[PDB]
Amino acid sequence: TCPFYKKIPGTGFTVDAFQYGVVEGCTAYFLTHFHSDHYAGLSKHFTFPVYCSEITGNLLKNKLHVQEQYIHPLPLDTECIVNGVKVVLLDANHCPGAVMILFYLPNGTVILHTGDFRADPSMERSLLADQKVHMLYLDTTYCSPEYTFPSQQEVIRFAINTAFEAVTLNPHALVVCGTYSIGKEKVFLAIADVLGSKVGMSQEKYKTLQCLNIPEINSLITTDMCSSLVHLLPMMQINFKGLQSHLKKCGGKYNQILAFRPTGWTHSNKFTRIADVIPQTKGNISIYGIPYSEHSSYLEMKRFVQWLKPQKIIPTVNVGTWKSRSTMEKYFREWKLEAGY
Ligand code: NI
Repeated sequence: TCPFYKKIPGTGFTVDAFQYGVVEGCTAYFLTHFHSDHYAGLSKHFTFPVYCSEITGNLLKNKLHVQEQYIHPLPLDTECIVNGVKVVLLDANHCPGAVMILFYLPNGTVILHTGDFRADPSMERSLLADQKVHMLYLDTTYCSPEYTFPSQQEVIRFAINTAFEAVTLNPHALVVCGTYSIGKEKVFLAIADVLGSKVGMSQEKYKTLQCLNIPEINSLITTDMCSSLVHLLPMMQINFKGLQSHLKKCGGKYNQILAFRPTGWTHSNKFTRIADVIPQTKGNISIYGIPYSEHSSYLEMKRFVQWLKPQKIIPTVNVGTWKSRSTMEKYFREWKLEAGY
């Protein structure tokens, strides 16, 4: 059965609630983004209205075969009426297609559901500027001060310079980048662009990227592995064994691999600056772990919430333990006393 923090009071609506069967009195199911924990349950057999972005709609149709009659895409930054209630979708700065949802309740209450998001000062100049929010349903993935990481721009700078240096020293090196879902596409796109190559991948991954409305995509990716010196592989294969095995298949074109594993936060963030990061190396294979986050740092989260000044906060991540829930409630009270709302 569907938990409370996925229901929107005073509406027939749920958010990211497809794994519970038929939800009593749900007339429209919202999906914030195409990540498996959130879409869990959708398929070609689903027969209720799904509301989402255009990009999420492309993935539902082509990857999950959801029938077209039940896909309701909405434009961003635009007031829309759904089942007699005003809603707006806003960019979440998460993965492609990810939204936040503003609901304007018939009784005068305003609710923001962040989905998964990476808070940014640019959100203080969206349609959120205009008015009050009474309840915030918040992506609390990294709600603790130990969670620090650099900007996406610094991480990409590090990856481009690392790849360009290595391939200029050795023109016979191959670059490999891990993936297991959408998001983080800038890692492999920026590397390929500096190297003057398309990105090679499987047919299944090429299909997924074709759903994402990335400009000039046909100029950036390919299924012809032989033509490309930046390859994508599933994340589970980014290890000394998997990469040895991959190099065998390239037909003596390459004598070295340099690989990247994007992660979220890891404990080596607690000591080592992005500049100072070093790889793990065995023979002619080197693997860099790089902390490319699509969720708010503690400081970014705190900034956003202090600016918005919500009356109540409902966390949507780390809700399963008493210690987690208690820790989060203490931070929300400090933020409120410090800023005076
Ligand atoms: Ni996500």
